[PDB]
Amino acid sequence: EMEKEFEQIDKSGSWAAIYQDIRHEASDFPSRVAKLPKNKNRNRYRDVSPFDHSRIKLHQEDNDYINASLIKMEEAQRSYILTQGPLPNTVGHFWEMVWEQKSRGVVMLNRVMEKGSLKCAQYWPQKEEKEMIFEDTNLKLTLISEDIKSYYTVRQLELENLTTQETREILHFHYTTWPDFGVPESPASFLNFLFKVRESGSLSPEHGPVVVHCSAGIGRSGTFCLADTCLLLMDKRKDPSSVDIKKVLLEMRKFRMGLIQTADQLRFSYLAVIEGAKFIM
Ligand SMILES: COc1ccc(CN)cc1OC
Repeated sequence: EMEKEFEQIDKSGSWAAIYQDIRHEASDFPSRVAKLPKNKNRNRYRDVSPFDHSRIKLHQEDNDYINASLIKMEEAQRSYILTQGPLPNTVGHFWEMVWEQKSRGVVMLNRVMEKGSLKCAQYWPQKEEKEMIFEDTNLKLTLISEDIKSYYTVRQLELENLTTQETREILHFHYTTWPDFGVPESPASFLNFLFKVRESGSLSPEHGPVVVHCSAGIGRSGTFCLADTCLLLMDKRKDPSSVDIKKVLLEMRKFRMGLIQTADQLRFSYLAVIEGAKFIM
């Protein structure tokens, strides 16, 4: 059981070394569409690109590019869209993707400002009475209700397709307490947040894939969908020990580069999964 492997890596302090093996073993696939010069202003970081094979395509015929990847975990029957925090000029694209993919939830793992810089556009309304219209994509977005708690906020949004007058209810799950530097001391609140998302049905196969992001959509977003997938495989399987967090992470990396940015995030994922199991007993 990984619990023993955890103590071993921890007692030897081999985390940086484990992490480097994963870096070296990780897939590399073309990302030609991301690097086209017409798409330069659709990427927040020049070194974080979706692979062409797993990129989400917008159904607008002009330019179908968005920095988003579909991560399909076949065994766990789970899918996720990892994307970057939208830019001022991609908020309309972001909501179009949510519409086109029939997503039920958006999980946000960053504050709009961290380290005194902007990590993300304000892409949802702040007040009931002040809805947002995206002109470029013919979508209207309305805050319905907002439920602020210590570690996270849940918002009920209405997304209206102005073209067809269809409306959908979107859930916004905003983990608001990820520290500016490093990782939470305890995974307790992250695990509570994860289950809250599960309970909503946002991760369920009767809906399009959940959209998950931080600023880049590889670090904290990686930790979210690594933990969800590992915990799900632990119920699914005859034998728990089978599930190897390093194998699951490398399988996820075939879909999006860089998932889990630091050895700290690797250690924290182990801790979340180990603790997360401990709540099954
Ligand atoms: C019958 O449905 C499922 C069975 C197993 C898993 C996960 N291994 C997910 C499912 O989705 C509902």
